[PDB]
Amino acid sequence: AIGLPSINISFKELATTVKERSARGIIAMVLKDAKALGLNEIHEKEDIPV
Amino acid sequence: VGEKKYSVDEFTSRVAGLIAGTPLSQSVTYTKLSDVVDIPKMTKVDAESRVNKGELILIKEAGAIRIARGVNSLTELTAEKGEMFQKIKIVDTLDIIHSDI
Amino acid sequence: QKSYLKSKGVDLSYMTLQEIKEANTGSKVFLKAKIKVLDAMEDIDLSIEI
Amino acid sequence: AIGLPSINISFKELATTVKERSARGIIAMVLKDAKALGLNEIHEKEDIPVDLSAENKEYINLALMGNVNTPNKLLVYVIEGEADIQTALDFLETKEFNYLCMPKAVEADKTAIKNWIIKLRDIDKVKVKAVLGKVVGNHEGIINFTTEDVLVGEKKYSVDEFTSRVAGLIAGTPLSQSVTYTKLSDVVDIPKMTKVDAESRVNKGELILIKEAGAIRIARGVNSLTELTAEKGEMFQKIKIVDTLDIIHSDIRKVIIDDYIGKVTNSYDNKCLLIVAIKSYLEELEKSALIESDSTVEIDFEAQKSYLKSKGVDLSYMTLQEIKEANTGSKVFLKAKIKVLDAMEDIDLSIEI
Amino acid sequence: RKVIIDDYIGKVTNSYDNKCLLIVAIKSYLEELEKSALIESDSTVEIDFEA
Repeated sequence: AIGLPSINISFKELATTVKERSARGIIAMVLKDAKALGLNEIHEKEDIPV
Repeated sequence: VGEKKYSVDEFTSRVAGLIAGTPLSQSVTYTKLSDVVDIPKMTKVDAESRVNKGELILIKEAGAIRIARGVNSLTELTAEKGEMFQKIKIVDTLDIIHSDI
Repeated sequence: QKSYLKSKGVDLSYMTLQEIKEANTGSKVFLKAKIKVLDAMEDIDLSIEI
Repeated sequence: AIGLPSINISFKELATTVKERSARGIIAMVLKDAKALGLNEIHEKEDIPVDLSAENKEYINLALMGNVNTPNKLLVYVIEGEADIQTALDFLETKEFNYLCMPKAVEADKTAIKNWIIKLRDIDKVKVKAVLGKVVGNHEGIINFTTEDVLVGEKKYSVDEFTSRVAGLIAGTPLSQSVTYTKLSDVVDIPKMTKVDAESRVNKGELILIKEAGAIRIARGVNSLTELTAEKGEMFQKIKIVDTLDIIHSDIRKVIIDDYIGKVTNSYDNKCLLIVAIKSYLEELEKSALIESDSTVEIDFEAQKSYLKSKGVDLSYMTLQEIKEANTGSKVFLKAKIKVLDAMEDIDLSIEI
Repeated sequence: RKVIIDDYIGKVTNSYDNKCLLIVAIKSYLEELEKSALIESDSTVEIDFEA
């Protein structure tokens, strides 16, 4: 199928590629409490549930 | 053209004169006509449809009104008839080669 | 040329390719050629990388 | 005779010429509705007849999307609610296809489809396959997929309905790749099932959907074959092997019928030429990495000896080489050996500290 | 395990060339770990003949 001629301009950014490995250095802690049941997702040291 | 309405048949004379005017080196694709000032408005997808039909139509793009990718009228492609036969420039140069030889 | 010679029933089995080419063919003349037709630029693709 | 002196110039453009064999990836979809009766010949995914039911349109949408590529061709048939099985089978016999499914089927419908497939693949020598919601067949051409309470698009999908998407996914993938561990982003929930009993289910010849690692992935797409006879192979109950064998069968049958039947005499030289052509086709198939190039084709000496002894002539005087060159009448006998490749599925790695 | 399950499962045919490519990939990963200086420099990975 013949299409009407056109000009196309593509903008792309070259990205350095490092294959992603299994994350190491993570900690999972389990505790029993009556508040905020389930996971708390404390990614940052500063933020703590009250 | 010139504060006047023209049918397609009447303007085919101007189209043929334009086609014959151009040299063999350059193609009629994307050539502007300063004489025409207005054409009924029509969407681009419809123009793609008509071009797919083999129909040669006048399109509006950029600053000036121009013909878009003049193609031969045939739409059915056989095994012997290649894709390149569908272009006006190719068939024209083949015809002149045939005549000269 | 081979087809035309065969159509007249000649025995071309033992003649060389060059011999077949040099063989007499009567009034008929057969030729072959190949050429490529150029075309004006229609579609342009340009990709720039940041 | 004589003509006027005539000179002509021929304008010809060379085109890429590749002999076109049986088309793969086609899906024959059959369903029942009161609107748009007959085949719907949906060549393109986007365009769908509007009068079709929304539910059946949604099932068509599942069929349309593919795991690797969109299926090359789709053929959707609509039949009246009564006598759902007769003319569907008639049209299937009429026109070639690869895969099939029944979103709405009764148990008798499933049994009829299975029996018809078993009859056809042997009597008609036509290789077809289909996907059914719940079967216990032992044939290679029948696929038993069974996963309960499939939840896709916040909708409760029964085991029989999702088989349309299963068939579309199977047909979408190319021959070289396999369906094992293929992730379906659309599927979001599956009833929990223990690993050992799911493995037992897979051992039953049954195809099930299982979850592991980050996504939901198919577990070793295999046929419904359960009992292994001496003649048939353990590798038969794999899908990819059956698919490539069917492709080879169809291509060779088409080539033979179109070219070598009734057009040339039966002699030793013609047999050699036919062997060379078959070997060339196998070499062509080799470059697609489907099979190995070590395959050889040769005259089956045992069959020729059986034919001659059936005739009753005494072959003691003739030399062993002469027997192969002996006249065989209308019959032609050939023998070949090949090896079918597969995708890597089991890997064992040991490291020494 | 993650690399193998993501890349080379059910997508590439079992053949000697594919096995060589897999060996190359594993050796490249081991070289990367060598750059991290966790393991020794010289490592050899090859197809097992006994099994």
